[PDB]
Amino acid sequence: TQSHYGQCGGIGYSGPTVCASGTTCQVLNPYYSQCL
Ligand SMILES: *O[C@H]1O[C@H](CO)[C@@H](O)[C@H](O)[C@@H]1O
Ligand SMILES: *O[C@H]1O[C@H](CO)[C@@H](O)[C@H](O)[C@@H]1O
Repeated sequence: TQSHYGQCGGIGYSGPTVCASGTTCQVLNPYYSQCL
């Protein structure tokens, strides 16, 4: 999983695709998505 405020889904993204065990993968823009 990702950390808090980290990335979980973007066009230029390769890190953890799931958000922190206390954070949620909420999409931002069609090129960026982060963990809250
Ligand atoms: O995925 C989330 O939890 C993991 C541990 O269970 C961490 O490795 C990760 O970075 C996230 O916080
Ligand atoms: O979650 C923490 O680690 C991530 C990298 O795996 C970062 O993107 C994030 O901002 C935190 O530093």
